[PDB]
Amino acid sequence: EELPPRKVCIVGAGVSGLYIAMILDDLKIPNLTYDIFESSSRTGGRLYTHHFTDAKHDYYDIGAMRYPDIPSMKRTFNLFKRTGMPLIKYYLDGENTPQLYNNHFFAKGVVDPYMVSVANGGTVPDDVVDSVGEKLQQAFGYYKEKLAEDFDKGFDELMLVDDMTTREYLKRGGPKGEAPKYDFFAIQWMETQNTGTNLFDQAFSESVIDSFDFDNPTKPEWYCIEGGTSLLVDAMKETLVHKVQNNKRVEAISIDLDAPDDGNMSVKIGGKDYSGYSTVFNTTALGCLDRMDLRGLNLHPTQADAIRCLHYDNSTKVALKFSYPWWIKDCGITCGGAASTDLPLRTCVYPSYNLGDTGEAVLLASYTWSQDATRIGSLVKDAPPPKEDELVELILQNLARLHAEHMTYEKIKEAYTGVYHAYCWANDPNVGGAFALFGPGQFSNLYPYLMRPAAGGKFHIVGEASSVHHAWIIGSLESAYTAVYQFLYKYKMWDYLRLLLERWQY
Amino acid sequence: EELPPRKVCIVGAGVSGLYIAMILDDLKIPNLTYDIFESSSRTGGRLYTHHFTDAKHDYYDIGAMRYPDIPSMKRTFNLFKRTGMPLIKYYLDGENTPQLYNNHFFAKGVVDPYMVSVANGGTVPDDVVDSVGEKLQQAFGYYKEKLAEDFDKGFDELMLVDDMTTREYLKRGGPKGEAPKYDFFAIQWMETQNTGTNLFDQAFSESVIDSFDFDNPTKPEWYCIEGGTSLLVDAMKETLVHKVQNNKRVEAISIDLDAPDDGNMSVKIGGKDYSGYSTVFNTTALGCLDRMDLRGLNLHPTQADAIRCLHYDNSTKVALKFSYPWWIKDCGITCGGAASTDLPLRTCVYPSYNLGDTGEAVLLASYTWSQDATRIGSLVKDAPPPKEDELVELILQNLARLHAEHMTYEKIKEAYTGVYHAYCWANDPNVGGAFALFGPGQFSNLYPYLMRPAAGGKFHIVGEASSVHHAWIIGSLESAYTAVYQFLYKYKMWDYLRLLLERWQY
Ligand SMILES: Cc1cc2nc3c(=O)[nH]c(=O)nc-3n(C[C@H](O)[C@H](O)[C@H](O)COP(=O)(O)OP(=O)(O)OC[C@H]3O[C@@H](n4cnc5c(N)ncnc54)[C@H](O)[C@@H]3O)c2cc1C
Ligand SMILES: Cc1cc2nc3c(=O)[nH]c(=O)nc-3n(C[C@H](O)[C@H](O)[C@H](O)COP(=O)(O)OP(=O)(O)OC[C@H]3O[C@@H](n4cnc5c(N)ncnc54)[C@H](O)[C@@H]3O)c2cc1C
Ligand SMILES: N[C@@H](CCCC[NH3+])C(=O)O
Ligand SMILES: N[C@@H](CCCC[NH3+])C(=O)O
Repeated sequence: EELPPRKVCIVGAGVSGLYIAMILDDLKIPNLTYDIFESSSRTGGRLYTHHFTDAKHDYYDIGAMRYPDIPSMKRTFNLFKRTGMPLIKYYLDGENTPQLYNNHFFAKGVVDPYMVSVANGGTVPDDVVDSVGEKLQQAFGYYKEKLAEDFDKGFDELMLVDDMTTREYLKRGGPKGEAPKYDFFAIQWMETQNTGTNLFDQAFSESVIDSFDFDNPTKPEWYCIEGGTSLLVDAMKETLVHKVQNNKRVEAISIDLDAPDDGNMSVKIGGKDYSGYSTVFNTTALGCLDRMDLRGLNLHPTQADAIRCLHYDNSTKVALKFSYPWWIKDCGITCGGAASTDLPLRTCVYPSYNLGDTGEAVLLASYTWSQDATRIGSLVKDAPPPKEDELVELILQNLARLHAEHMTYEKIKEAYTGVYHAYCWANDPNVGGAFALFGPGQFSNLYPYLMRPAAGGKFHIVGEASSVHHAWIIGSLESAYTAVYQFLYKYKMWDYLRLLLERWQY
Repeated sequence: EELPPRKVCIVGAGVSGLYIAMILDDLKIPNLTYDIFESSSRTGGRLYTHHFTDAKHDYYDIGAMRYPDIPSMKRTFNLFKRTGMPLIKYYLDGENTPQLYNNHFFAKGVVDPYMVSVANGGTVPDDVVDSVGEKLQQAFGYYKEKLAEDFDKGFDELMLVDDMTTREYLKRGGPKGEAPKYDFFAIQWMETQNTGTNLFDQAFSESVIDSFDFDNPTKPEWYCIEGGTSLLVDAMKETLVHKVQNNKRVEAISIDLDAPDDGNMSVKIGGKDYSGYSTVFNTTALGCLDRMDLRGLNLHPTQADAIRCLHYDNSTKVALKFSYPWWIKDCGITCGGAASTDLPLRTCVYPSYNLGDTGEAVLLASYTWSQDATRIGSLVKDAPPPKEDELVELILQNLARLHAEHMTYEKIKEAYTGVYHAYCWANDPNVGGAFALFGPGQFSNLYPYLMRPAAGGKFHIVGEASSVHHAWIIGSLESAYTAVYQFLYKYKMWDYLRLLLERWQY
């Protein structure tokens, strides 16, 4: 045919790298091939299901686990459709889930059940202690509703306040001082009830977008993948024309500007050079890109500074196997959902995929973020198997306190099988963190320099951090789609660019 | 004698716990004993020297390593005197140390050597790019000089602005908007040149106190301990009347309010109860205290919230052994100091304790904080020994770029012995972090509730975080001293309280 031989390089076989390869396989551009290199021995990146055994429900999702049916997520559910993903309902809110703060259980209708307000000798203002949801919907609500109208325009309006942290916004009452002003302890309590420890000190725009996703105006249903999110990776993996090359950690990316041809880019793997690429799509988390030698690409200094400085949140999960689902049978927690607490485990997630089992059951006993995750992570080994006895003992004791209304410590201990697994994303060298969670001013100042193609339009920084949808599959997918667009555009492949718009624009 | 038998419990054998025991041994209060329990098999906590071998200079300090001779540090140098510590000069600034940002070496007298300013197509304002030190001394200088006058009063005046982050202070120009206002990229560059990644998003008071310690107005000399900071632990350890009990991890602290006697406090260790304590001094980092069952102490909710929420900074060190000190012989870096860079290693510290050696030499190749430390930490194992090959390769490549003016990669590689060691404090279960580094408003709001004795004046939260001198030995020592004071006071031991003031108040 007409189009000259071209070869592109995809760095990373997570969902964004796999999506790029899937788009290319679909477009069937003549004489175009790709190599996809993955540092880990495992494919999927932050799509990661841990199977204790291959029994139907004997797993937990270490990375992505739940997906809300909202318009901005269409591209995700389209990917689920293309791959035949078996979806089931995910109960964000179930029933009878305990909530434990300051050693008091939540009680419906009671004033200050946790006894943390000034009226009971605490420091939380009485006007705040029981109206956290309402006060935050007043600080976020305008932006959240504009994000439902149209996410891109809603995002642009939110960028007018991006210089503020959530705590800053609440202390001053908006950019003009017109919204309510809150003291420290009121802001602290709103953070304690709404997110993870310290996270109101990150961007206000990120708190708004997380409220938009977890408490969307259209009260959506949630879904998960029966058999684990890694089924998606398997489906995508197997469709590929060129298989993932695992155990291939890219150490350098370069473009030879002394050579005028299309394929003048290289990557270095294990000290060996891989050359002849007309475009390199990097899909790693930014911490991994930060460690590569990128001198050969002549990046803009501020783009380089974004790679180093864009903030990543931590996250840790601990899953315990029990001989029967005691939370279902003894506590009446029959419909998924999650228990929240100021105890170290913070959040205990009841699986939505084993609701009708009666024997061995997995419990996502601890799901943490930020400093909470770093503290649990200090007791965790991501490769290995003393400090994880300490971890197990800690989780069991927190679990007994959290379910004290119906359960004793001895009974939870007796039901425990001795099988557990835990994971801390910051300790994963292939990610270096859990997911982007920008600081104040980062989305409006650093991000646009992150997203500009480099090496004369041949280098793309792709992935969840390269999107407005951090910590969601949708970000990875949009960013991947956008990079393919720029690639086609850059090489003036107008027939295939139109074909992309028809077959792949949602 | 008159005084009835009493027994106190010291949780943790770091420097604050060891100092408490040393004070008590000195006061020789009749019928008073103590137990000191340490979770680790090793004593010293964040005083931690790693000896590759027992040769005189073949070590690096994983925790504390350097001490500035300033008035607020007197108590530390007094402890050094009491224990016979061999001090030598520590060169904060040495000579010929390279600085590498945006792949350009620093050049004295050049305008924008790193080529990051707007005038060269960057984003750093031209009025900022080369005057970072001056602009920050204008934002900090007033407070730093008042801290030299008198640290306690200087600290109290700094608490009037404690609600602001450093970035907030710089974006608005002080609490009244009277100081200069800086845009994002100017603030970003000040952070890049002055501290670790993202740390201007923490408290402005903490940036001020770090500028006060590392750039004190009285331009002080710095010292380190010849043979490693762990010599201090050995000296303190050996003087104790009651030896540290290692491998004793406290899991719970309680007071039995149904029993009226002095010794009504207990701790739980390995599920066994240890009772009969008239006071418990907890000296652990707060993340460790957060994991204990403290229901038996009826803590104030806001005190509990401080334990969970006070922010900890991360820190990671990597030390490599070389067959000769090539930085001395080939690069003319003969007087210690440190090289700084935007490369992943961030800071390379040249030891001040092997300046005259010519054979095998240790290099502190990487010293990082915050998100920089988490990223290096993801390649590190704190107990164990693939990802640390990646770590070594990364450090060697960064070292070649940083010393490119006098060294090649192959030559640095050839000089490398294959012996290295690395450590990440956030991954240490016995600490859970590196050291306190408070967020906005935390020092002025959460801290005072941290410091109030609990359990009717019998429970003390002691350590560096329980002081105004975070991440310094002086904080631990002051906080320990203060807890002993309150203990004596609480039990009306007036003769021994005066004796404390005579023998131990600096
Ligand atoms: C704890 C957690 C929970 C989440 N929950 C949800 C959820 O409920 N719903 C949802 O929609 N999303 C969720 N997400 C987000 C989602 O999992 C991610 O956004 C997405 O999977 C990231 O895909 P990616 O391809 O952009 O990045 P990655 O998954 O990180 O892919 C990058 C790949 O590059 C590889 N790599 C790294 N360095 C190199 C190198 N030098 N050379 C070669 N390869 C390299 C990595 O091993 C990895 O496989 C969650 C994320 C986390 C961390
Ligand atoms: C990277 C780094 C560099 C530093 N550099 C310097 C420097 O140059 N100069 C300086 O002056 N200071 C420096 N410091 C600060 C100094 O090292 C610390 O402030 C000080 O050593 C802390 O002493 P501590 O007793 O308060 O806490 P710790 O050292 O943490 O002591 C607490 C002890 O309690 C133990 N413990 C934990 N949990 C339990 C439990 N459940 N039961 C029983 N025991 C338990 C821990 O194992 C530990 O031994 C540095 C700190 C770090 C992290
Ligand atoms: N998407 C992830 C993280 C969302 C919050 C990101 N700051 C989840 O469902 O938990
Ligand atoms: N005292 C430590 C840390 C100081 C900075 C604390 N935020 C050092 O000398 O490096």
